[PDB]
Amino acid sequence: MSPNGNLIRMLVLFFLESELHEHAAYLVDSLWESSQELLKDWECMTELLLEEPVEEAMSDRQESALIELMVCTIRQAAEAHPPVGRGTRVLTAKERKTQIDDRNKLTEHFIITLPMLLSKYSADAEKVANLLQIPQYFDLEIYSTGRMEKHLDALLKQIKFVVEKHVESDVLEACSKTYSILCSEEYTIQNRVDIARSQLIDEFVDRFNHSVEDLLQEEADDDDIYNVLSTLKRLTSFHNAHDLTKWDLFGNCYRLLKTGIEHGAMPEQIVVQALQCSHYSILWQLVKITDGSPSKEDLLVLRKTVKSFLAVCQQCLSNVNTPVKEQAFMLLCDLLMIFSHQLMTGGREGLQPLVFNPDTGLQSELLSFVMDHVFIDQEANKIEALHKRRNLLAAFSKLIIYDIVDMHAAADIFKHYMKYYNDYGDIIKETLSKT
Ligand SMILES: Cc1c(C(=O)NCC2CCC2)cnn1C
Repeated sequence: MSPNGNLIRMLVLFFLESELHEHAAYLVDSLWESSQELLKDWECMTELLLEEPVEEAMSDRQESALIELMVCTIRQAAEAHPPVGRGTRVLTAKERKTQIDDRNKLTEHFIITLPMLLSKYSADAEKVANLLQIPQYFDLEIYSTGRMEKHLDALLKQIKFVVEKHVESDVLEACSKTYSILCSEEYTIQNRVDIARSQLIDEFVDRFNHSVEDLLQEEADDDDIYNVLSTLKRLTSFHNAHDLTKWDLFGNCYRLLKTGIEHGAMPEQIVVQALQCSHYSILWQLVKITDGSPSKEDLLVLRKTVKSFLAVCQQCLSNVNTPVKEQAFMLLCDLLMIFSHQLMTGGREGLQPLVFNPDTGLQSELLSFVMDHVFIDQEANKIEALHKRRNLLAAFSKLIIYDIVDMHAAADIFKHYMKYYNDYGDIIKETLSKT
């Protein structure tokens, strides 16, 4: 009770203090067979996290590590298998019984305590993002079963406060996914969550629209910039998993971008976010048009939107800020692949009016960016910046394979940059073998 308290407090200390386990997930997994009883004492953990001390308090770093370990135990209990990259998966009657009982315990416990955890740690971006990994493991039918409506209201309150207080992409994405899970995965609670979600979106679209209007009518203030960026960030996060097309966000993103090209003075993050949001609008417009039975004018309206946006992304390759170029480049390489002839697979030849062939100018600009921003002369930031350039090339590779860009001009560039491997590689290879 307080015994298990010491053992957990020390488990959190051994984790942080030794570099004998890099990953909380792997520490939890390794101890799982020997210490399941302890590692599922969630009452003990939430008590450590929520109580005020008598003596000796927990540090921010140990609080963070307990939350990260707690969430790892919640996963392992619910999935009843080792974590990704310790796998090898057929449960006994008693493992299956233990899994169901564990899912019941952690659901009842965290429906009650997760709102309290979010309240207390509301301002800490890393902690909140970790805590919001918990609902995915809930047996959500229990929100009805337990007359537990009061606690669903409480989580929704706390997600609203979190979304309202934060702009970090991890927090916002955690919030987006938590609404997604609450809605479409039990009818009983669907209607209540939909109401809270659309009210949250409503308040954010209003503040966004008023801020767009402020920024563009305006001399332009650092307040004007913050208001546009901050609200657009929230809406961009949600627009991936939530269909926000009912709110015409593409229209205002389009003005922000047109303004940024014309007068060349739109802050980089507003352009990047505006590009992402516009993209998510278009992808959702496309899904409604596939699944529907769309008319001629339906198709020709989505086309005008998509051609106007392809134009914007092209112009944005010329933006001074490389984060804009990369965003514009990534979207060009997605959209040119989606609105390719592929779109007329699975008996969907109705969509022909939506098909796009990039002109010469665009193909050449998509070649330039590869030469200038994938293949560059010159810690942790650099393994990350390299995986990105890999993804940019890989995205662009797909266009080459299906002849959407000039596949010869592309390989000419791959020649140029591989030369030293094709000129000296064998000699370098065998040299390095004998050392
Ligand atoms: C097999 C190989 C070579 C090679 O055969 N080099 C000779 C050619 C350069 C002009 C003639 C270089 N890189 N790798 C991988």
